[PDB]
Amino acid sequence: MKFSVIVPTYNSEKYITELLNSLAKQDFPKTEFEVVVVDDCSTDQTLQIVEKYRNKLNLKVSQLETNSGGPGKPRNVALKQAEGEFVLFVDSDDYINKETLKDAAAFIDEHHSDVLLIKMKGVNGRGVPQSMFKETAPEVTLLNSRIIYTLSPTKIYRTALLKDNDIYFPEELKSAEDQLFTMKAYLNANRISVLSDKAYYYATVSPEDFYEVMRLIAVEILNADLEEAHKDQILAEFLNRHFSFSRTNGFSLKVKLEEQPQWINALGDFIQAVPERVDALVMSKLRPLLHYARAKDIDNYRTVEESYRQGQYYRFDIVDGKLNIQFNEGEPYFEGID
Ligand SMILES: O=c1ccn([C@@H]2O[C@H](COP(=O)(O)OP(=O)(O)O)[C@@H](O)[C@H]2O)c(=O)[nH]1
Ligand SMILES: [Mn+2]
Repeated sequence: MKFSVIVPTYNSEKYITELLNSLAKQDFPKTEFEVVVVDDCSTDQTLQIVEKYRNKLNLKVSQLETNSGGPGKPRNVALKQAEGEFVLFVDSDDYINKETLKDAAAFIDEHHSDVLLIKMKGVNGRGVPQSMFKETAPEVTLLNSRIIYTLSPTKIYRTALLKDNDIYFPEELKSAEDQLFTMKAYLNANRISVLSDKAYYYATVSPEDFYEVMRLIAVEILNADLEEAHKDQILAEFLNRHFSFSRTNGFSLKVKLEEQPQWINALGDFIQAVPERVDALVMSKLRPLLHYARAKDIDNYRTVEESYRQGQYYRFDIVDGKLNIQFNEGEPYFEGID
C-alpha cells in the first residue's frame, strides 16, 4: 500500500462526508491506500457516517476511550496502525483533490521524497500559506525555500521516516504540537519536495505548553545532523517567523498585565535555549525582544513593543536609514535596527 490517509475526528458528523467523498473519488486504485480514522470519543453520529464508506474504501476505524482534547493522540494512534509506505494527514473538516494520491505517487516514484508538501487552497475565507507553493520543486531545504513557514501536518511523510526516528505528535502539549512534529520530519528528511501543479489540500488557556514546544523545536534544530552555521540560520529563520506571526507578536500589548510575567517566564525559557550568537542572524527589530526575553524582564520587553507601536523611543539616532535605540534609561543601546 502506497498511502495511509490519517483522519482524527471529533463530532464531525455535519461535514465528514465531504472528506469521505473526496477520498472515495480518488483517481487511484483502492488496493493501494487505506483510510485510518481515529475518533476522539465523539458524542454524535460521526462513526456511523464513517461506516457508510467501508465498501468504497479500505477503512480502519478506531475510537479513544475519552476525548483527548486535540488531534495529537488520535493521529498518533492512527500512525501506529498505518501500513502505508507514506502517510497523509487530512483533518475531518477538510478535503482533497481527486488526483492527489495519483499525482503524489507519480512524483514520489520520480523523486523519492521523504517529505512532500502539496499545494493548499483555502475555502470559506480560510487561508493557507502560499509563499512556498509558487513552483513545483523536487528538492528544497530549510534554507533555500519557505517550507519553514508551513508546519501543519497536512503533508505527505514517508512512514518509515517518522517511525524510524520516533517522530510523533506530543500528546501532553496541546498547543502547536504539529510544529514540533513537522520540524522533526524536516530535520531528519533526506529529501523534501514541493508539488504545486494544482490545489491538492482544501482547508476549511495558558502558554506554558506553547513555549515548551518552541523550546523543544530550538533543541531539535541545534541537535540535528546539519552544518553548524546552517543550524544557526535555520533557528534564526524560525525565530523570524515566530516573533512576526505567532501569538508571541505583541503579547505585551494584548495579554492582561497580571498574566504577562507567566508569559515572559515561559518565553524566556524558550529563548534561553537559543544561543546568543544567533541573535545577530535574526531581523534586527527582534534583537531587543530576544534580549529582554532571555533576561525575563517584562517591563523592558513591553516598553520595546510599545515603543515600536507608537514610534516613541527613549533615546535614538539614525545612521544610514537604521536606528540606534536605547529603550529606557540605563539600558543597553541596540544598533542598526530597521
Ligand atoms: O478534541 C478534539 C478536537 C479536534 N479533533 C480533530 O482534530 C482536528 C483539528 O481540526 P479542527 O478542524 O477542529 O481545527 P481548525 O480547523 O480550527 O484548525 C480535526 O480533524 C478534529 O476532528 C480531535 O481529534 N480531538
Ligand atoms: Mn479544520
